[PDB]
Amino acid sequence: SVQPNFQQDKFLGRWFSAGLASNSSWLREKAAALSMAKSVVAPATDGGLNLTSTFLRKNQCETRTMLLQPAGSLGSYSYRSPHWGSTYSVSVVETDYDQYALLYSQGSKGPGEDFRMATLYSRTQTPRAELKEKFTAFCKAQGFTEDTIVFLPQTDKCM
Repeated sequence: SVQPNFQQDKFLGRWFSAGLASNSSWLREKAAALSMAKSVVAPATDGGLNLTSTFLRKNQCETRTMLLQPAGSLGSYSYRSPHWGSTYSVSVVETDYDQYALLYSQGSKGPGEDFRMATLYSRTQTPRAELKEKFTAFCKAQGFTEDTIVFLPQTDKCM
């Protein structure tokens, strides 16, 4: 499932990782200890996206980039991780480009095949309560129970 008529150029730029739901208890545990700073979406050489995430981990600013390679429908991508020995489908399911994006990721190959994650991205680091409600509803409709939905800690550091 992808955002209809997806316009990759409008999806570019600065976003904030406001929320997460996943069926990985491990990932939820780790993510709740990270304080999110800012994320940047930039066009990649292969026609996909480079996603750069900046966050505070144990009082240290860290930034990590991920390559999202194009995968069929516009707005759908694949992420290859030799560390997880797996490939993941990453899709922009719903976005208005200028305020929010709801992403859904799932394993497509390898041991990580059963992995599932929904992500809320916002153009402000402090999104409206109605957007948080939208994300909660989206997560539940994707099969995530309430207690697997995480609104992530945020930081002013690392900007």
